[PDB]
Amino acid sequence: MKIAGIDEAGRGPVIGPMVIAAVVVDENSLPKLEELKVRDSKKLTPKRREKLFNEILGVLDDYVILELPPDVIGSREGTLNEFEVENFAKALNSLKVKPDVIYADAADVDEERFARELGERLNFEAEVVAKHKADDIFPVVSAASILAKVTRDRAVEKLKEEYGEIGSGYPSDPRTRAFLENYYREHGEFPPIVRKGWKTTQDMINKST
Repeated sequence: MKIAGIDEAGRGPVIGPMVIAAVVVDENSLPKLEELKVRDSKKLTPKRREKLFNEILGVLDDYVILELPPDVIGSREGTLNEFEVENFAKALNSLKVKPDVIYADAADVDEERFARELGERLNFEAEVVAKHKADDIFPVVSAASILAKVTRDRAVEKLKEEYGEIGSGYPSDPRTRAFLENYYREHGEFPPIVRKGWKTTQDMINKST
């Protein structure tokens, strides 16, 4: 069988793109992922993760990485379920090697619903197994988490070179609020890197509602 894993990176912050990676591995190659100890890579330095990233590509039958710019982030109703179900399926439907079983990270408190909704949006048939923070449970999902994290960290690093001190990207980060506030001050608008779903969603900065 062909097992696939899919996860995201950059869901919390409201600055920069969000990345969704989907990988596919033959069941007989699954072990190779654990031998690389992918599930325990969050502690690695960026360069060491960079190496792990390249190693992972060697065992996959196929994979897809989708870099979602902020201008398109916010296609849902409050709960970021619609946006992720829509894009997770998009990534999965883009694979050349169709998996039979797909393990997926579920942000929605109702894992079962997420798996079901995702499955009905596929252009192919496969069982879906969704779980909260699945990158710590399913090796295949962790592998995907890594391709996503590396891709996003590179994007962010690029953003810091262009705009400078942007903070962590969280609205609760004073440095990030300064960046946003100062930009709007000398531009009368928010920087293009701020996600659509927030600039209009309780953006309590220029609004101060």
